[PDB]
Amino acid sequence: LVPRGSIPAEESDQLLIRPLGAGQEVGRSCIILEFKGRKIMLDCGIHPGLEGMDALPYIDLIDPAEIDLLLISHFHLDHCGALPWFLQKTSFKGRTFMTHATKAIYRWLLSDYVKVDMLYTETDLEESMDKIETINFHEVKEVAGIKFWCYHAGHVLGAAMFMIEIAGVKLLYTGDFSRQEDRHLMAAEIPNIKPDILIIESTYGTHIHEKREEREARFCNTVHDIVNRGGRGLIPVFALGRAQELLLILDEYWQNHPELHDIPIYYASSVFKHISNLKSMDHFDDIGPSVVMASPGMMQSGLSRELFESWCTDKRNGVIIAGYCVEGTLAKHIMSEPEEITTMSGQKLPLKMSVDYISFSAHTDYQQTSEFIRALKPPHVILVHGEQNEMARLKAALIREYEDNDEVHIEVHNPRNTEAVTLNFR
Ligand SMILES: COc1cccc(-c2cccc(NC(=O)CCc3cccc4c3[B-](O)(O)OC4)c2)c1
Ligand SMILES: [Cl-]
Ligand SMILES: [Cl-]
Ligand SMILES: [Fe+3]
Ligand SMILES: [Fe+3]
Repeated sequence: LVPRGSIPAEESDQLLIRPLGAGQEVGRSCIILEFKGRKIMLDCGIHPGLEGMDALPYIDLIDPAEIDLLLISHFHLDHCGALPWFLQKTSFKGRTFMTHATKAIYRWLLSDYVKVDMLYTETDLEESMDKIETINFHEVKEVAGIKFWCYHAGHVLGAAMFMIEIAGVKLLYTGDFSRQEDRHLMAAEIPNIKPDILIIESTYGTHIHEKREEREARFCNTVHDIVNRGGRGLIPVFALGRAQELLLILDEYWQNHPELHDIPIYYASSVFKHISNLKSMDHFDDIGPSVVMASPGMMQSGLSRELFESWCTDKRNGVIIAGYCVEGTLAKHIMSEPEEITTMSGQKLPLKMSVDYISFSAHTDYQQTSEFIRALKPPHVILVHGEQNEMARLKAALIREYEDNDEVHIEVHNPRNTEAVTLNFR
């Protein structure tokens, strides 16, 4: 393979890409890149559906003292949740980078995550902070002969798509990205610099997102239906990111419906005209009807789980899941509509509240991913960050898009965890 940036050719160099997490799955993103003696780790998250050391990527398969560079795409815990453990409980001595906004949220986010088999303590989190260097967007940095810079990814504030260049070979890692313009977030940039390799998320496979006006209308109608019948509405959200979006939509809908002005909306985490802030359960009068937006987004524990257990037995109540549901979480389990749930204390409760799923996770759909790949046409595309069935359908659909393309033949890979993808560059 001739690098796209580049006579009797000499020796070929082999590039190695191996996912330790997010390989044919969603969670614990951690992809290893090896080329010409350099070793790079892309993200270092935890699996939200597993517990303890099982929620970590397969770090045992590598020698962490040989990792030259660690790049963190955004502040979500499936991409940086394992970072304090990797920085403090392991022989890693390389350099770590994330954007300025990402580091700022990371310190408070993981501090919250620790408070609510503990991989690390809040002590470990604070000592590893100075090991994390920052980087501006559209600015080249070099570490051990590795040139890298980042583009805007959309998705959440500070989310970055890292471009990596070693010996003229360019690789683009999208992390999590979205191409649909938000109310408070830009769409992901499409680089004009063309990469040899693309590592791209596959969260929604070949699904196509419902138009934003349709999902917003159904979201507001479902909330309205819940409080109108005297119910309490639970909107589990991950602390920062999509929560501000949903609060804008509800604040606008409340203003245009005066019959809802007396119904409170609470946002509980650690300028609207109809939304109040909430500190904890102690500061909250559970008076129905009401709307409560609480963390975490998948009711694994914490406030959203406590409110769900308090409200799930009343059919007037309802929960609205707005994010992507990972296997092993309570939010994914209730999609099957079980007769009963199990509380954190081990008690069985009948699930009688309504359960609705209106997606607002801010990932690309097939159209956005296909357009993104067509604009770049990288000879090799590697799918990560997606369930096995969704990723297999995305691979087949993208392959079919380029069988009749005489200009470029694009190879698509969907490696399992620990599975290596090998590419040779002249
Ligand atoms: C009490 O706090 C807790 C307790 C236990 C587990 C978690 C936890 C762990 C991992 C991820 C998460 N959620 C997130 O990062 C939110 C974003 C998210 C959520 C689900 C799936 C995906 C993403 B994505 O946009 O990064 O793409 C895939 C929470 C938190
Ligand atoms: Cl070199
Ligand atoms: Cl191998
Ligand atoms: Fe994310
Ligand atoms: Fe993710």
